[PDB]
Amino acid sequence: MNLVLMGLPGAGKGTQAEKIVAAYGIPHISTGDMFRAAMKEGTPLGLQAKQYMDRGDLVPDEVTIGIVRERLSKDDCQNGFLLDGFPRTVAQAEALETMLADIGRKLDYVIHIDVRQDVLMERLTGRRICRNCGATYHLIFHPPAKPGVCDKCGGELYQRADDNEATVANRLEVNMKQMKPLVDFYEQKGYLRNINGEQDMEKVFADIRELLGGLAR
Ligand SMILES: Nc1ncnc2c1ncn2[C@@H]1O[C@H](COP(=O)(O)OP(=O)(O)OP(=O)(O)OP(=O)(O)OP(=O)(O)OC[C@H]2O[C@@H](n3cnc4c(N)ncnc43)[C@H](O)[C@@H]2O)[C@@H](O)[C@H]1O
Ligand SMILES: [Zn+2]
Repeated sequence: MNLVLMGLPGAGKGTQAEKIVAAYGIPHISTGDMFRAAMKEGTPLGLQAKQYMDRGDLVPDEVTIGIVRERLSKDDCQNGFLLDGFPRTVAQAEALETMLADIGRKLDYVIHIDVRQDVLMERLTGRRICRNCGATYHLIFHPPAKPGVCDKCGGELYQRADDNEATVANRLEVNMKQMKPLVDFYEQKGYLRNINGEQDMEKVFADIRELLGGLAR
């Protein structure tokens, strides 16, 4: 099962991805996470990605396509995979068709999680993450028991560098311009499936699971 989760920042891609991989046992490939990992490690790519990420801009296509190509070549992707946040430009989608064909694979579904921009703004600015264990909370939608403290480990909660209002405004704009044309691109190939992301988390997951059940039918 080869899947793509696509959506504007804050739509709930990572949230749903965790639930999906836990049910199927397939790898979760997130370009955002890979870039953050390179940043922490201090590699040449992490230093380059940092500048774009901090501004809410997209990292150049050539660079992004390369790290994905390398990741998809591993044996752990033999039973399927879930691409989260890639592709997000037409150039990236065209490259993906080719990269997959090269390893003898074709996409099953491109799940587009749709949410209105005003809601997305709130989704991101209110997000708080645990500095210790990485658990995610939301000040409005799902707050911790005690303010500023992680329920899981007692760690400090903080706001991601790119989740401030100004950076979020730029992220939404560039992703809207680059990613939205992908809806049409994938509708044409028949891979696209829309999911209403303005529902409670379990309901969004149920809609996805229902969609995925059809692959086994
Ligand atoms: N392909 C690519 N090409 C070029 N550059 C690339 C690239 N990929 C990455 N990059 C670069 O890397 C940067 C970062 O990329 P990335 O980290 O991938 O940024 P993103 O796409 O903006 O996604 P987000 O993590 O911010 O949101 P999400 O939808 O996963 O949200 P979550 O599930 O936490 O949910 C958000 C919040 O809402 C809450 N929530 C989730 N679902 C619900 C729900 N149903 N109801 C209420 N609250 C909910 C969550 O708890 C949370 O607080 C990019 O800006 C770019 O610089
Ligand atoms: Zn924690």
